[PDB]
Amino acid sequence: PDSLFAGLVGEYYGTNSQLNNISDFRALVDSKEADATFEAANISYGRGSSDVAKGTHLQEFLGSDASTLSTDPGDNTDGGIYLQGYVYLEAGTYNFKVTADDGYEITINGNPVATVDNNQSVYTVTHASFTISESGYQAIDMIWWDQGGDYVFQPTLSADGGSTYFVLDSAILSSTGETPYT
Ligand SMILES: CO[C@@H]1[C@@H](O)[C@H](O)O[C@H](CO)[C@H]1O
Ligand SMILES: [Ca+2]
Ligand SMILES: [Ca+2]
Ligand SMILES: [Ca+2]
Ligand SMILES: [Ca+2]
Ligand SMILES: [Ca+2]
Repeated sequence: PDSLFAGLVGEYYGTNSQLNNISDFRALVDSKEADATFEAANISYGRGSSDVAKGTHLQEFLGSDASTLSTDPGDNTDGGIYLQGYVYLEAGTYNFKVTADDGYEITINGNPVATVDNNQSVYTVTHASFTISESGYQAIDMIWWDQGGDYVFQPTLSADGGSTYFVLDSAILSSTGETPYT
């Protein structure tokens, strides 16, 4: 039985190897069990300095979500998160606008909808639009990492052609696709 909460299932992975791109972080995820798990209920993390994977920087980055950490990871030089679950979206057109250091990839129903496949200091990208064909809980996953230095991750979403954007949070997230009443 998987817990039902208004958020995505979060895993944190640290490493002392360099993370240069999405493939490197995905390989880290594949290589071992998560260094910590958490509930990602308010996906607006950071900004901070001096390496996400050091000290209590992960706690600071995750903020409101850090109280669900399964453990306090030890130090690493590099690290990132893998989030997976569901997001309620009505049928229609949407686009992400993501602020991040370093890179990331967001997929919905198996299709990438926001990608930065490299390291970068803090930068905001307005991504291309995508469509949702059927209203309901859509499958979503995210990866984000920090190679070192500063770190931030805020993937906002627009339903109105880029006029307004919202953070993905407990209003619309579900860990299993069932309706949360939490
Ligand atoms: C600490 O500053 C940032 C770092 O966070 C980013 O990963 O890579 C950038 C270039 O090294 C740095 O300027
Ligand atoms: Ca794993
Ligand atoms: Ca720590
Ligand atoms: Ca915060
Ligand atoms: Ca590094
Ligand atoms: Ca960084």
